[PDB]
Amino acid sequence: PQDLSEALKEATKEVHTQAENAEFMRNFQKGQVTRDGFKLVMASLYHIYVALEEEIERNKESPVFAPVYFPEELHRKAALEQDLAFWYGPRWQEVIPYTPAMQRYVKRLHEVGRTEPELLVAHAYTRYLGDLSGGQVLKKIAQKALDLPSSGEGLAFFTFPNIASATKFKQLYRSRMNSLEMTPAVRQRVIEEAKTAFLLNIQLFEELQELLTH
Amino acid sequence: PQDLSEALKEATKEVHTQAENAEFMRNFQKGQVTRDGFKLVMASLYHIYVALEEEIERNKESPVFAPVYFPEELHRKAALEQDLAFWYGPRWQEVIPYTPAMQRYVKRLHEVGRTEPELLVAHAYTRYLGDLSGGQVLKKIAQKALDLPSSGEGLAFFTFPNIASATKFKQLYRSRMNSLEMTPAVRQRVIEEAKTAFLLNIQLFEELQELLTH
Repeated sequence: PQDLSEALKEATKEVHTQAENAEFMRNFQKGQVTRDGFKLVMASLYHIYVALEEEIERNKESPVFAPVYFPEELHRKAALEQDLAFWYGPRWQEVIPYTPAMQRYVKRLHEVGRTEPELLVAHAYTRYLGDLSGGQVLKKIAQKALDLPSSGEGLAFFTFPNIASATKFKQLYRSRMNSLEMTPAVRQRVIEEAKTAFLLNIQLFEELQELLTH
Repeated sequence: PQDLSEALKEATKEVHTQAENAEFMRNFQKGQVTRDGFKLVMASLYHIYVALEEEIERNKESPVFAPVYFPEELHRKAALEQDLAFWYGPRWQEVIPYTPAMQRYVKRLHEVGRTEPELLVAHAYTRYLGDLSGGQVLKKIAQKALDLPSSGEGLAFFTFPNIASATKFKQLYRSRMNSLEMTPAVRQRVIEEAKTAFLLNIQLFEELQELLTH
């Protein structure tokens, strides 16, 4: 379609479904998720967001990203640090896993951020808008499946404190995306990069499922 | 004594006890704190930390604070935003109270940060080491007293995730504090500012208790 945001949503319909159909996520949706499985996804997210937000801060003033720079509304790193301290303990930094599939995702993020900046919006879109949409249904399933103690920690990642209205914010974000100026060629690569983002998540889900079934 | 860290500890021994004996804090230690009372404490902390961390960022390059600048290890603003969203909802920002006692604390922080930043270390020490030290004790008490739902949020403030050992961190911090260079005059004021910090907290507790019982 004309609007970039509309083009992204349409082009990634297929891959988003594969993400949903992935064995690990199927089990997740079916409410079938274990603490060992959930700890792995949280560890993954920490690594992914550290890299993503590291690159966002690097190109925050570039006209290829500035329009969608919302640091206070979206930053998740601090939230994940808090969560991992709960799931893995005070020494979480020394014990959390950093797998090959997590590394492949992180590696692509730094490449885009350092050599293909104009494609960063594709990864920010995929992660931020997805976690802000499907993230809340998974939040509901997670807590009613994890049987957590009432310690008041472990799920800060699923709450965006600086965003009063999700729908309202997502509309604003869509607008800022459509305001980005790019040659039709660049637009094609941003669309493809978004699909690549889903594929990186899907291969991660495949790997985590493999690690948990031994 | 000779070391700044030891001088501050000895000089504030009196006011610390008063703070511990303030009715509101006394009732908190005894597990006697309501959700409304706790929310007022968190609201207070948010304002105080926003102001403190705002001024720290302003003077982080200056030699009067640089030595004790540990952003990743100690920043609390984000954790408090996460908790307030849980305690007050998506629009916490526009509904949390801002009382005169909270304001007097905030005002003094900006005054110090803008006109005599060489004293900011007194406020950083008081707040950070105070919350880090007793944080674990008060955390368990809060859990038992508030009977939170199992949604994994609401007490992130009580966990400093980027600090594996509170003991080891405080040793390094005290070390950095003693490396601080200052004239004998300024040093006397730093010690005095530490007392003022405690009195600002004591005054805050007296107000919260008054709001809760009239």
